[PDB]
Amino acid sequence: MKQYLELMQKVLDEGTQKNDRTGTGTLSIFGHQMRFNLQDGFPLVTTKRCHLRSIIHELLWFLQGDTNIAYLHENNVTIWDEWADENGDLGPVYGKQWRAWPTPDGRHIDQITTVLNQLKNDPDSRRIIVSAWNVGELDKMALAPCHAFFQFYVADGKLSCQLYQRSCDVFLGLPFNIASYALLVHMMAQQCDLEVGDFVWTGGDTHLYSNHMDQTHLQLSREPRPLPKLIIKRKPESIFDYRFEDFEIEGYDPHPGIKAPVAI
Amino acid sequence: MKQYLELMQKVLDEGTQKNDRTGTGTLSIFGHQMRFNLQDGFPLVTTKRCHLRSIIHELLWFLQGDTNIAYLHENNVTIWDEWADENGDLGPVYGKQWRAWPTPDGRHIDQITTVLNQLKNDPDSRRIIVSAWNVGELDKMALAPCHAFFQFYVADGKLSCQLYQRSCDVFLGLPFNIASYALLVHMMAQQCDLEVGDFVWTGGDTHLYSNHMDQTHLQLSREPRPLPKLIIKRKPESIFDYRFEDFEIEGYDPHPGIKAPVAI
Ligand SMILES: [N]C1=NC2=C(C(=O)[N]1)N([C]1F[C@@]13=[C]N([C]1[C][C]([O])[C]([C]OP([O])([O])=O)O1)C(=O)[N]C3=O)[C]([C][N]C1=[C][C]=C(C(=O)[N][C]([C][C]C([O])=O)C([O])=O)[C]=[C]1)[C][N]2
Ligand SMILES: [N]C1=NC2=C(C(=O)[N]1)N([C]1F[C@@]13=[C]N([C]1[C][C]([O])[C]([C]OP([O])([O])=O)O1)C(=O)[N]C3=O)[C]([C][N]C1=[C][C]=C(C(=O)[N][C]([C][C]C([O])=O)C([O])=O)[C]=[C]1)[C][N]2
Repeated sequence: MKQYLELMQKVLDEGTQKNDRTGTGTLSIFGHQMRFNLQDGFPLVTTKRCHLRSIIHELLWFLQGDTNIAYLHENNVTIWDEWADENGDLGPVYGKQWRAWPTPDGRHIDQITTVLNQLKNDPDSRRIIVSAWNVGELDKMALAPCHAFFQFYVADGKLSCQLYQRSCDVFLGLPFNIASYALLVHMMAQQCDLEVGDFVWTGGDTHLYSNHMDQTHLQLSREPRPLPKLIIKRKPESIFDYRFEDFEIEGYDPHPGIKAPVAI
Repeated sequence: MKQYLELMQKVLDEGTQKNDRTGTGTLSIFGHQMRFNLQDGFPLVTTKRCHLRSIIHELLWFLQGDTNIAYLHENNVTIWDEWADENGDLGPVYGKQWRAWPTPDGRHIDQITTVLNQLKNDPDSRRIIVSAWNVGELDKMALAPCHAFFQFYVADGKLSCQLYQRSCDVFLGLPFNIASYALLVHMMAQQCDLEVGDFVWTGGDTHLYSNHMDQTHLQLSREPRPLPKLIIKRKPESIFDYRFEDFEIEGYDPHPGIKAPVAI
């Protein structure tokens, strides 16, 4: 996609070499913002084939409040394997904060349901937020939330959302994050009877791993094809009732896939 | 400042009329990003005179972990008056989350001290964050955090910071937020022996109240003067030991102040 290849190039032209947790080394920029009008198409990268099955199920997994990779495995999704414990546990990552943020006073907050209530009763609210950065539980998570806080906004009968992604692997991670969030906006909007607006992505440390340079030059030489169209076939009773089979991505014709190693 | 007047104009040209909590009405845009290189000057608005005494003390107040407006009053700062309870309490707003985020398990996390430790021992970390959005305590805060999550970044021996501000009153609020955060970056960098890099501001619902339109046209007609220079006179032993008198803003010569009513 135009904006994504423009991010890649900018990392190439402006990133400074940085050491990283994984010991891999990256080219890094701090602070970037891009916007996707969802009415133009489903922002799924076309310059490389993206694994939709993985993107969809990770989202559905988050929405169930699950942190065990079992449901993923059941579905042949193996992207969270390197971080899971002996039992397939990741700790209180995404799903748990989204669906049951534990309170000092021993309560559990379902931020997703809170959001639905605000979108249905107070659409102009400037406080419609979901946060996965629960400071009192970071020590228990296998990985700190990469996509860590997002805000919804309604204007003109359209639903928009902004994500703050603190750390972004541009090659592997980004294509997934973008589609994933675009998907959630489409789901929330159907549930709330709104049209989709914009997906605004904001990044903190946005980087290219050093062992993804060939993969990058490769992709940078391909021309973006037209964005597909997302079709949601049925309207579940709740945000918690979508099924993989309810989604249809129409006219996705990507260039071929590019393998790249994941940094652990 | 150039970037700030450009934001104001864009709100004017592109904002859609929106109802708001306060019942005032605004012109609103969703998603905006601006960057300030701190080496160019202290980003204090010049097209209107800003009250530095208020900006400085609010910051020092946050750093003490205080949520009672008493210290402010002692110092002739009255900007938090409309929201304080009978006792001058605001609830667990900013200072409390920054210095003592209460954990499910009954612990208190000092995110500020955690940050210092990460900047001194792991500068390349992509997890140096302070969050005031404690979901389990929003119901107790007088106002939900407007500036709600910020991230630090080190590259090339320079310290950068990105703020996610969920809601922004462009006229009253922004000039204060910008200077405030620029100030904290200068303080952290002195404590860590780094040079200042960039201040990246990212906004969610960025708006102009409807009863600030005259004030806006007025300011928009003034030409920005040169940015002042911040001088920090001494190096306290800790981030918690700065005093008002330790800061000097050199060459601040603003156009005159513009009064505008605050929306409650
Ligand atoms: N390196 C890495 N790691 C990880 C990831 C990535 O992406 N990369 N992921 C993701 F949560 C997340 C994060 N991120 C990143 C950022 C950084 O770089 C990291 C972290 O670190 P710190 O240090 O900062 O903390 O990470 C991002 O970006 N985002 C987000 O969200 C996870 C996992 N996931 C995944 C993986 C992998 C994949 C692949 O490979 N894919 C492929 C295929 C498909 C199949 O399955 O086959 C393609 O695409 O091709 C995906 C996903 C965690 N970790
Ligand atoms: N309206 C309003 N309110 C408030 C404020 C403002 O600004 N405005 N502040 C600020 F925390 C904060 C917030 N913000 C805002 C956003 C919105 O609009 C609001 C909230 O709502 P929601 O609904 O969203 O929740 O708010 C922002 O922006 N930011 C931030 O941070 C506070 C208080 N503060 C203040 C006030 C006032 C002032 C003034 O007036 N100043 C003047 C003067 C000085 C002396 O003092 O004189 C000038 O500047 O001229 C300041 C500050 C809270 N609330």
